[PDB]
Amino acid sequence: QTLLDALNVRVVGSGERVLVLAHGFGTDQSAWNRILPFFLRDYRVVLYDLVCAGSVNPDFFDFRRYTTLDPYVDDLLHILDALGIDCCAYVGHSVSAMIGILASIRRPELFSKLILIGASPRFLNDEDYHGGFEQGEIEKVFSAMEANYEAWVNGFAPLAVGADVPAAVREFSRTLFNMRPDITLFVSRTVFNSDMRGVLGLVKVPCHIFQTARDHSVPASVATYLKNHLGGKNTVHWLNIEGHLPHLSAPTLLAQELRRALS
Repeated sequence: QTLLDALNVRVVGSGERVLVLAHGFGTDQSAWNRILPFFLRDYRVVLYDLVCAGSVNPDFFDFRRYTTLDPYVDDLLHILDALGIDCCAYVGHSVSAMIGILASIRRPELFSKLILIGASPRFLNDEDYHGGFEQGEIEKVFSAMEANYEAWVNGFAPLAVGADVPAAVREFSRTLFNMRPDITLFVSRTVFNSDMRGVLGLVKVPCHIFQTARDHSVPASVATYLKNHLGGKNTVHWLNIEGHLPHLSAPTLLAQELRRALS
């Protein structure tokens, strides 16, 4: 009820099959705007904002509660329960990929399919796993963020978008500026220090792992790790797209692959 209001839940489209579009770190549901028109005819599309989105009243970000991904999972399932959805396809970018994995383990019949975009179960490297980041690198991100948020956004947004699409950089920057730096840091700590590797095999639904070329936050080999460790039938879709935010930077190609995956 006020949960649906709090997270700006929005349902659009003329179809009966339910498609949930779940945004990732640094954006809000508007990240789906250039993809959305392709799905209005065949689906009932559910969109919402994570509690950390800059579009959500930060009064709702309870730092005592949102200490791991589990309470994000709680929010997602309560939205779906409150809308009366017991079967859907789910698209999750970034952290929302991991949220969907967790939700699927809690509710194995709820999702016919997970489509994961720019997903990683773990960013930090160790002697048998390459995540893409050393602890030192990550500490420099956190300190930069806290020392000068605007300078951090300005240098981070272009690396994330990756491809030379300045208008996407501006769009990603604005959703990063709408977030309170406070929350951005705390959520970045939650995400960087998560480790989903041990639970991947508990997923039984088919997963489509959408992986771009040159994703600053997800090495190629992490998409193969997901393919190899997720418990169900997995397919990696190697996007002919550079960067971490293909729904912003190449929405036509992304919509096309999504359509195929959902088929």
